[PDB]
Amino acid sequence: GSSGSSGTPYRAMYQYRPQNEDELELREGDRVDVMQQCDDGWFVGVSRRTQKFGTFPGNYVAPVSGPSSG
Repeated sequence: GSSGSSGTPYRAMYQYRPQNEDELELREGDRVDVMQQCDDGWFVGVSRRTQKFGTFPGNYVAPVSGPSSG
């Protein structure tokens, strides 16, 4: 009995190597669930492999959703 988490679908263009639990690991061709967008550009969401939450370099992932309206 609680609200759910709504995020945007993404894809890890390349594999990432997080040197801290805080950072979320990524794999070339992996689905990512972005939640918030960092000013600099980074993204903060959850992975689809380890179901973990953290921060990763958006430069490695990309918006698979496609052409959306905002």
